[PDB]
Amino acid sequence: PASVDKQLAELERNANGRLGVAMINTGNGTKILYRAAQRFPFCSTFKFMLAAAVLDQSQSQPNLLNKHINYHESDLLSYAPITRKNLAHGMTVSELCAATIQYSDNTAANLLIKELGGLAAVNQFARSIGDQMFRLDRWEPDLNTARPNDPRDTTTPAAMAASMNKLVLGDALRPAQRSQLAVWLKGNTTGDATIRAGAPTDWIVGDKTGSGDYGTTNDIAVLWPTKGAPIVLVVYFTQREKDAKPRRDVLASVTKIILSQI
Ligand SMILES: *C(=O)[C@@H]([C@@H]1N=C(C(=O)O)[C@@H](S[C@@H]2CN[C@H](C(=O)Nc3cccc(C(=O)O)c3)C2)[C@@H]1C)[C@@H](C)O
Repeated sequence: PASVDKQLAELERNANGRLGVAMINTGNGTKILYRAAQRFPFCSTFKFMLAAAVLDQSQSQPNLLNKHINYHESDLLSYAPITRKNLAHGMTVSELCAATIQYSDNTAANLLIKELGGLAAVNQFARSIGDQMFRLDRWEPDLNTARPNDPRDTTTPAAMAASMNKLVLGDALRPAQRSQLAVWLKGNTTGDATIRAGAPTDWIVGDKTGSGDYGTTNDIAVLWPTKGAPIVLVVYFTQREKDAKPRRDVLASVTKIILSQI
């Protein structure tokens, strides 16, 4: 809608950035799409796809979520608050999934990628749910360089929204697993300043944040409104200079703007 577009372009233009938006309203099937077929560096938002891949594996492997991983010091990375907390005792795969979603723990992500059988297992999972755009090229934290015109570690807003729709709200997973994935998202701790900040206080938000160089500022969410069906919102944003500061307020403004239309 022209009203959305103008608001989005001014926001985007005013912040000297490139913004990508896909919103799917699962109530009526209406979508709002802005640069939605263009690639953007996903940064930590990939962890959503990773947790889903693990849930997919657990469908054939019923001990998987409860498998205890005794990781070591050398697995610990600069950003690993939960895996650090639990070093002495280790963590289950389930706990690793919750920590990578809700605290964006990088050790937890790398441990789960290894559990799945490597980077290509995550991509093949994305292919298996019909996501042709998602590409994971590097482990954490290298995947967050977000360099101009570098297609490594990118997806499109449309593809990520479609995948979040199918996994959380659709039939890509079995019921126990899709329910678990929604519970993890709803317990996210990193998302207050982004899509959550832009949605009514009486709504429930389940989201995965990501950020990185070039002031990249990303958030992907399912929104549970006070009336009607759930809504999927993906927002990717990146800026001119390598050391740009993230613009979390831009994401909240996008959300405000989009939710006005529905
Ligand atoms: C993925 O986006 C990111 C994971 N997940 C995050 C998140 O969702 O909150 C981040 S970034 C967040 C905003 N700025 C800081 C940050 O950049 N911390 C940071 C980054 C790199 C290394 C280290 C470290 O060496 O300790 C810390 C928190 C969280 C790091 C990517 C970039 O890993």
